[PDB]
Parts: sequence; structure tokens; C-alpha cells
Amino acid sequence: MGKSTLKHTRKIQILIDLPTKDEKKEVMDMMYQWRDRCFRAANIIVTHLYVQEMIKDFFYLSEGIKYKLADEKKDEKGILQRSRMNTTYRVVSDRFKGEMPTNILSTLNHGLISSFNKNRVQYWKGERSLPNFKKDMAFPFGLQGISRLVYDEEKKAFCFRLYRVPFKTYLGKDFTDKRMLLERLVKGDVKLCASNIQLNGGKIFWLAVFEIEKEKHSLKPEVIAEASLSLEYPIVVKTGKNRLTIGTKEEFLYRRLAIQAARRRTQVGATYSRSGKGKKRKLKAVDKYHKTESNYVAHRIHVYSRKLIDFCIKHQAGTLILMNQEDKVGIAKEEEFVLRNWSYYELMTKIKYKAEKAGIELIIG
Amino acid sequence: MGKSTLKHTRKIQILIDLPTKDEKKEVMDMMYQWRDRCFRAANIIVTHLYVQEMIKDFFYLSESRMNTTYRVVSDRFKGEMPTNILSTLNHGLISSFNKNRVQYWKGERSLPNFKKDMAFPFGLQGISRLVYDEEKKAFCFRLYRVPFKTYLGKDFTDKRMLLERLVKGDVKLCASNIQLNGGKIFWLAVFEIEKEKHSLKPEVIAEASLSLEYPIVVKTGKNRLTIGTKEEFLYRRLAIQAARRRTQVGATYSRSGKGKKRKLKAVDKYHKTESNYVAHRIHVYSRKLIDFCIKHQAGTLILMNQEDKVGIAKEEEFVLRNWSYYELMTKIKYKAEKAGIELIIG
DNA sequence: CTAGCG
DNA sequence: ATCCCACAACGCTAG
RNA sequence: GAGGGUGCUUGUACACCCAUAGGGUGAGGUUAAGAAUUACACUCACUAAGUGUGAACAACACAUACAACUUGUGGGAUA
Repeated sequence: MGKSTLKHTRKIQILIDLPTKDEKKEVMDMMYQWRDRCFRAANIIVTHLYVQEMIKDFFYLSEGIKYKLADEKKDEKGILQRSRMNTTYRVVSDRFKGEMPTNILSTLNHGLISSFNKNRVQYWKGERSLPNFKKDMAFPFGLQGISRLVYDEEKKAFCFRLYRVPFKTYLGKDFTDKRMLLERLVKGDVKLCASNIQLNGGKIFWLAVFEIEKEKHSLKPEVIAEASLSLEYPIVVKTGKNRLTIGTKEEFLYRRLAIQAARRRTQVGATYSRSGKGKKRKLKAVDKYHKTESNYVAHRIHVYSRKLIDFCIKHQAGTLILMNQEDKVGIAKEEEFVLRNWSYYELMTKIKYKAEKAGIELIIG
Repeated sequence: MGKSTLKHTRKIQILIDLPTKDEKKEVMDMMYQWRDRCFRAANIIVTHLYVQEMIKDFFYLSESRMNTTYRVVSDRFKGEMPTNILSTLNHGLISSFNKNRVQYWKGERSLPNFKKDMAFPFGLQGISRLVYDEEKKAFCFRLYRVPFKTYLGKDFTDKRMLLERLVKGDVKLCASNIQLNGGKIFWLAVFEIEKEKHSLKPEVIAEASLSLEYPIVVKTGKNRLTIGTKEEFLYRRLAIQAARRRTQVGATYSRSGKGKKRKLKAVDKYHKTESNYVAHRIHVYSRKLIDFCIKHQAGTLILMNQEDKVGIAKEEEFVLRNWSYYELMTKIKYKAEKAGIELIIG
């Protein structure tokens, strides 16, 4: 049977459920320490995953031996004294046990092993570099960390123990969307996967990953929704006698141009701003816009994709054709207008995942 | 107490000084073979130096410092791949790992792998017969028994003078790299140049003046520098002014009877900070202008008047007004006197 | 409830 | 200082 | 007055404050000067912001309309 669930990541804000500020500050320090140790652990993980592969390379080049990285107790040609995952897990555990729960290590290690296998061909070829894990990496955690999940009616928050550190969920005015997802969880009706935790400016965010089942609508395979990038208009979609134009030139280009003008002005005025304190503070105003344009354009793409998907759903379009541009049977380039290709800012990632969750068959033309 | 000699880098284009195109193809394929050998040897040396350094954390494997890796790579690629380049690379890798040892042990940075596009290094021993040829109208040298002619083309940049000083011996060369991007050979040359004692030359004339949309505009020789901008200097002033207006409006609607000082201390602070902002901005503009005058060895600084009458002026406010604004003249002349520059008012 | 291994 | 493309998001058992 | 903070995360408007925040500082390293001190587009860090009860810079309670809500880790491609 095929996979009927798609992993979705919901930002659930959790606050530390302790009375005083000293204990909350201690908890904050503990999680900051977890982040630091996790970033160091990931760097160690990937480095130790490079080194033994290049040991195999050096031995093959020196004496032509087809050494394979595996347990020597089970393999004649193996250079390893245990399983490679367990090897690098042993090194990270020996270097950082007791400062953090070991599930952070043993869910980081799996995520990095599973990726290095797929990048092995490139790494031997030489066309990719070794990841330098950031200091602001959200550390992963498994199902084993969540315990004592319970809806507390006294405090109107979902309460759980993330590794003997109690937490209440600060959903705010989200009585309908994620208060339902968590109660579907405490009752064992929805699955949780390995998640992450974010630490931004004194706030704790729970990047919980779930398994949201496919939605069942009335989709007609014969009906075709021809969405064409007349890339003047953001999205213009054809379906029989139905035409919907999603987005406007002033709505995307002009506001992103205003934010661009603000960013360039901040860069120009940053040279004579408060100096003498490094690259960070001079560029503070510029950095504020480092993550305003991305947020705005991501929201625009989310809105456009959702409106396209809804135009397909309401009109029962079972096949969404991305009609690209191909302008004038492959004629030369025109002057310009606004959105470029079908994969501009992860548009074809968003459309693909939303259509697959919605069940719409997707074809790229 | 840094090194008295500086290191500069220039990326120059180099052709093969051979008559037939087939010879060029063969030397280029050999050159790519050299690059691939350098890639493999570099990665092996880095990974195995990491292994030798951190044996105690490598307990999961089954049962000077240069020499072992150097011998291994030499026997791996002798004859097909020059030994001098190998030794220079091994020294570079070991030096880099020695520099980054602490961060390697703590886990703050993964092991830097090399790539297919990495430029292989080489010392001074590789380059031979570094001569400037007039018949071939370029700089010609024999790198590892192979002729090589550079392609500056219509290059008016500093590359020609640097190469001339290098062949003349005025500039020293360091262990450089040879790159091959898109079928073209680029020589990433690192030059060791002694920092010449910058002495002010009176023959240089440094013309500095004000403008209408450029706070300070300065001319000297063929180099142009613009100091600040209208909005750059105006943003903080307008911000202080707007803050003063809103605070005044709030105070007028605030609770009175507690003292006029308690009502207008914010206003006095705003006035003081606006004045101090203008003073600090003028001081930093003067600092930048003095640094510019120093860098180009201009010892005679003449400040243009450029006031005229009617014309385009007398209507625009002429940002920075005149040399009667917030003591620009006194600070600029004081800084010049401290630096020994000639300040002739015009 | 944690840690260990494939 | 702009902009693609890839992979992850375990699962069981023992003290 | 741009920009923010609180109103679950995001955008738009919306009250309320903060706001010279493109600012105010701290520490580490480097430099110049006889000194005061200056400099670093060098490194890292701190700091402002809703109403009520509440002695409280403790805690709790309350806090708008629309739309969005698959994110994270990494790499390769523009100085």
C-alpha cells in the first residue's frame, strides 16, 4: 500500500510551565546549552562520516583493497568494530553525554547518516562540500522526549514533559486549527514524527511534524485546469468557461520594490551608522530586511498556490497542467514582467505538496 | 605588530606558449590530470592528519608530521604529478589544520573538504624564466618545463604594473595557485610586497569641496571619492525632529504641575542629541576625508570655495551649508596639522 | 523514563 | 548585495 | 516620523504603547598617540514597547477583522 500521509510541520509555541523567573531562566540556559552541544555534535557527526569514507578511499588507492565500511565481527572486509551509525553515535555520546538527552544525538545522527548516503556519489566525485552546521540550528527530538501529554483545563493549555522540563502550549487564539491537532494526538488518533525546537529571541517554538492524511474531495480526472504563466499576471488559470486571475503586478512587484528600496537605503546609510562594533550592528537595519522580503514573497507564493488549488478544488479539476511560458513557439525573450518561472521561490514545491495532499495529479510542461 | 609585508592577489589569464593546437590540448589535459591528483592528495592528507590528531575519538575502527603524508602521496602519484606542488600543498594543508585544530576538536566546524574546482598550489620553484617578452607582447615563463604566456588583453588594471615589478624584482611572489575555469587557465598569484612608507608628496593637489546633493566631494588626480549622501545625513536629523515633535505634543497633553524641568527635559535632551549628531557626523566625514587624502599620498589639501552668486545657488540649502557650519574648518585643519598636511583655504 | 544499536 | 535543488521528518529492545 | 513590541507563527489593515533604536552601551583582540583619548564594514553580547488585580522590573486574567499556515537542515548558483 502506498503512503497516504504527508509530513507537515506546525509551529506550536510552548512556554515553560514553572512559576518563577529564576527557574525559567535556568531552563532557557539548559536549552541554549542543548542547541550549542547539538550544533557541535552535528559537525562531529558529518566530519566522522567523511573521515572513514576517505579511509576507504586511501586504502583502495594504496593497495586496491575493496574495503567496505561495516562491522569486522560480521564482515571480513569491514574496517568498523560496530555499526557505522552506532560508531558515530558512540563518539557523540562519549563527548556530550549528560549535558543533553541522548535522543537529540540519536535523532540528529539518523538525519545526517540518511543524507550522507545520498550525497556519497557527489562527495566522492567532489562536486559538493561538507555541511557546516549553523549555531542557530534547531535541535531535533524524538517521540521519547514527549511524555505526560494532557489537556489541563485549569490553565487552558496542553501540558507535557519535554525531558522532565514541563511545558504548556501557548496556542493563543488558535482554538480551531492546532488545538484540534494536539487533542487528536493525546487521544492517539494522529501520529507524531521526529520534530525540532526553535529558540528565537526568548521564545520557544515546537516545529512538530505530523502525518496529515490525504483529503478526499470530488475530483474529475477528465477536467483539466490549465494554469499558464502569462508572467505579467502572477497566476492565470483556465478551466472550461472559468477564468481566475490570481495576483496583481502592483501587489507583488511594487511592494517588493519598496522593500528593496528600503533595504538599499539602509545599506547606503549603514556605513556612517554606529561603527566600531563589528559587521553585525552596522548591518542591523539591513539585516531586518534580510528576512522581510523572504517572508513577504513566501506569503505571496503561499496565497497564490492556495488560490490555484482552491480554483481546482471548487471546479473539480483533477489534473493541473503547468503550461509554463514557451512564448510564441519558443521565440526570443520579451522585455519583462513579474514572476519568472514555475519554480521561482519554491512555487513548484508548494504547488506540488499542496496538490499531492489535495490529490490533484500534477504535470510539468 | 603585523608583518611589514602585505599580500595581494591578482587573477590573471595564462595561455600555453606552444605552436600547435594539439600540443595545447595535450598540455591542458595533463593540467587537468594534475588538478585531479591534487584534489585527491589534498583530501587524503587533510583527513589523515585529522585522524592522527584525534586518535582517541577514533576507537570504532578495526585494529616531522609532513613526511608520512608527503611520501604516501608521492608514491601514489610520482612521475605523473609534480612533487614540488605536492610538497607545497602538504605544507599548506598542515598549516591550515594547525591553525584550526582547536575548532576542529570542539566541533564548531566540520572538516573542510576540497572540490573539483580547487586550484592546485605551487611554489617559486615551479615558475622558471619569468621574463617580459616584447616579440610575443606579453609576459612569458616556463612553469615546470612548459612554456606559458599570459593574456592581459586590453587590461588597464593594476595587473600590468604588478607583473612588471615582479619581473623587475620590485615585488616578491608567494606560493600561488593555478585555476582552470571553463577551459581557461587563471593564475591566482599572491604577491609579497613590503609596505612602502607612505610619504606625503607636495606635488599632489587635493581639491576638496562641498556640493548640493553630495555632502563632501573631493577631487585628486584620476581618483574620485564621495563622502556621505543627502539622505544618509538627513535621516537621523529628521528622526530627532519628529521625536521632538511627538514628545512635545505628548508633554503638552501630559500631567502638568510637577515642574517645567520635568516637562521639558526630554526636549532639552532631544536638542542636545541633535546637535551632537551633527557634530559627530561632521567629525566622521572629516575623518574619512583625511584618510582619503592620506591613502593617495596627497600632502597638499586645498579647499575650494565654489559659492558664486545667484546662478543655481542661493535657492538650494547646499548640504553642509558652508565652512561656517558646525566647526568643520577647525576640526579639518586640526586633523591636517596633526597629520602634517598643507591646508590652503580657497 | 532513558540509553543503545542497527 | 538574488536564486535554484536535495533530503528529513526511525524503530525496536533492554535496564 | 519610518521601524518595532504585545494581540499563537505569516502578510495586510487595526487599537495600545516604545521609538534620536539607521541608538544606548559591555566585554575580547588589533592599532595610533607623551597623555586625555581616538579607530577598527574586526569577534561576540546586552538593552524599548498593551490593560486590570497585584507594593512590585513576580504571577495570573483579558486583548480586533481578513487571508495564509510543510517546515527544518544543507548545498549548489551573482563581486
